[PDB]
Amino acid sequence: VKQVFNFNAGPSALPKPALERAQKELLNFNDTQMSVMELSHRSQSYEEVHEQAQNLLRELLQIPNDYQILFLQGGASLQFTMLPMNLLTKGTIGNYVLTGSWSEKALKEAKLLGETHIAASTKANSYQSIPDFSEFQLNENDAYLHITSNNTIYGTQYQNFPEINHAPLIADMSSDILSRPLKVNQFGMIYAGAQKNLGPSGVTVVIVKKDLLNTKVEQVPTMLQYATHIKSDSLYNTPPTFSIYMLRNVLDWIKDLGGAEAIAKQNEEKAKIIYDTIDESNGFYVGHAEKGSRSLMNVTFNLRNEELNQQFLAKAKEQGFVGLNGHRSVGGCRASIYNAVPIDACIALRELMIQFKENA
Amino acid sequence: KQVFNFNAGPSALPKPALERAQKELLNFNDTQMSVMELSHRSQSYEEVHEQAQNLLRELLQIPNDYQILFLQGGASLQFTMLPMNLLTKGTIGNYVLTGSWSEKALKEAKLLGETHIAASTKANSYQSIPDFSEFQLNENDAYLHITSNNTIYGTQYQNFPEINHAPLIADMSSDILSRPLKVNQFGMIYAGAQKNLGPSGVTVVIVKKDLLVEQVPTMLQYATHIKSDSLYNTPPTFSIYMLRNVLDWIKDLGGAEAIAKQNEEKAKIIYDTIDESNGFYVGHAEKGSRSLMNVTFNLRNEELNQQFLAKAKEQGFVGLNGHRSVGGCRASIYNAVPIDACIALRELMIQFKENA
Ligand SMILES: *Cc1c(COP(=O)(O)O)cnc(C)c1O
Ligand SMILES: *Cc1c(COP(=O)(O)O)cnc(C)c1O
Ligand SMILES: [Cl-]
Ligand SMILES: [Cl-]
Ligand SMILES: [Cl-]
Ligand SMILES: [Cl-]
Ligand SMILES: [Mg+2]
Ligand SMILES: [Mg+2]
Ligand SMILES: [Mg+2]
Ligand SMILES: [Mg+2]
Repeated sequence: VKQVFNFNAGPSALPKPALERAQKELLNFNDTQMSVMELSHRSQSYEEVHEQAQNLLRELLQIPNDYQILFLQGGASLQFTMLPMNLLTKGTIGNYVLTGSWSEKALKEAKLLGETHIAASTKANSYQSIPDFSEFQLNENDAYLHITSNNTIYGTQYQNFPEINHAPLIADMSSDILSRPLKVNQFGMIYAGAQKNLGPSGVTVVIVKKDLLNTKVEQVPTMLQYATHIKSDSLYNTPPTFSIYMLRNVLDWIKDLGGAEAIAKQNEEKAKIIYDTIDESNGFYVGHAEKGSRSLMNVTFNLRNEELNQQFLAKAKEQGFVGLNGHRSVGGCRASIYNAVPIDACIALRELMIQFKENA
Repeated sequence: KQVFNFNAGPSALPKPALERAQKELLNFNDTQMSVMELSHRSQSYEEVHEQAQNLLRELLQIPNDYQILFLQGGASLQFTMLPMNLLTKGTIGNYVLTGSWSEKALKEAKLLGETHIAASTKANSYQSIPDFSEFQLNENDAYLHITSNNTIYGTQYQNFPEINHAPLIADMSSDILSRPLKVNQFGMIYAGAQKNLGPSGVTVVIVKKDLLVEQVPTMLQYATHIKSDSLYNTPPTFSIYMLRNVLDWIKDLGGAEAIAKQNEEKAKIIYDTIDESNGFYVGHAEKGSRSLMNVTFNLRNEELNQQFLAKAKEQGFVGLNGHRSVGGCRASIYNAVPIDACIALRELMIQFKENA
């Protein structure tokens, strides 16, 4: 039929082969004559999937053997409270770097549970940049330092990660995990809802330094202890089996295209197509982020006034573009260009942008 | 290539629901995207989300003063979320123990507050549901918690107690929407979807609105989810889509009364087989408490038990091993398990007994 270009911000485009693979075996997985959704998570067919998803992640991000990979329910949002529940102990401080709205939501949950601090923030200038690491106010009693690697709503992204030795570095990488190579040992824990760059909603990937958190925390509900899930290999209670399966399929696809290094090359190219369009528009389109902080995953911009914003977004939607409206809290536009968004979608968006500009 | 899916959780689903999912997996509702590729704030997703709630409301006849929530974390997270929200200081989380899942729920409440056992059949290894006249209730109960179907032990509430001093709360994971319900008896009902309603990944919570909060994490307040219509954060969109599909199948076959007829025939096939076996097969549950959802039984000794389960597996039956905590055999016959599978089981049971 007509064209559809999927710029949804979360859940988002999946790579076609992962969906085609799921479709073909939806009723009969691994010759069992059952859907993967109808299997016991204690079945060997399921355990294979569960283990493969872990091994693919391990290989793709080169995760060290002293880290474990958890598959949890509850979204990144549940991790906002689970993290301080496990690590924010009395006399310690949950230290946060604020670089957007998702950083503020993380902070707020820690405030419910303990002492917090703000190491650095670009909130005053509306989160157009990542603060300089030299500006980080660190405390000797910090339980951890928490960052948001990619600020989904504001379109900014860490180019690199701070060296932190006094506390574990924790990162919400929901919207850029496995979009590029990562030195995992810079961190004590990384978490990501899968629905932005790794597959479906319903599972949250948590990569954790085992010794930071494989120990029981007194007074914490069993389901809310990392230790519980580490010990049981994310099989303490029933896992989201279809979500983990789809995650596996998506990871297989990333591996098939050459891994993190190859997908970074693709992601830089798609992003360049859109930012060059903005940058050659003589101010018709204005990116929110400062150039040194531009996200490769979420491209945020405005036209010169809200009327043009609305006409542009209405024209997009009529031409088959999905998800370009900015987050409700900030307005404007947001082109989400996660791993699986195809480059011709990006070219199509550029075409749209240029004709709208020329005809305005 | 004959397979009979008696898995206990996750479990068989209706073929029409899975076929419908397969057909539109790449192109949902002519959007040219998977349901999995939609924003949860899209109208496209929002209609599915609402349709799943609407179907549950219709099928269980849920009154207007109840809200239907779709949460992550399984029934296991509800074990702690419930007392987190309702077990206020100077109140008591009161539990009726009818199996190991009851025990797991009570354990989480003990972390957070005062608990109590209203009644328990544990001493007799959970062969029955206690008499309601036996319950020990307290003026300051925050709630009375029960497990409607005791998945590991194969017993089930025939009816529910009339409780007015505190909200009645029920873990219905393994029998929700297997029969009509009087939802007004309860302040809250919860269930992982993965037994009777859908795939794993979503938990259905039916809650009396005005029943349910300083200092509880945002994600763990029922009020968060009630206020946001279970769209506070990203829901498990595909699981809710599949739940809708399963609910459409139940509606299409005639609703809660119709599925109860099927379920009672399924259970009748197995229990009759056991009762007519002259002691070769022995059911764990007392007759009066027999579950329609999980049929638990053993052969006369461990070696015959093992021989039977081996023969079963060879013949294409899946999931019949009993829970590791109790051994024996367990035939889970949730909504989507077809009558033909239970007939096959019967015939295998009869042949095995003849050939022993
Ligand atoms: C989407 C998003 C979240 C929210 O994830 P949920 O799974 O909806 O809780 C949190 N952090 C970031 C950076 C996000 O982009
Ligand atoms: C399966 C089951 C549970 C566990 O559900 P999860 O989704 O695995 O947490 C809890 N209670 C009962 C009665 C069950 O049958
Ligand atoms: Cl943000
Ligand atoms: Cl977002
Ligand atoms: Cl039980
Ligand atoms: Cl069980
Ligand atoms: Mg491959
Ligand atoms: Mg193309
Ligand atoms: Mg219909
Ligand atoms: Mg008879």
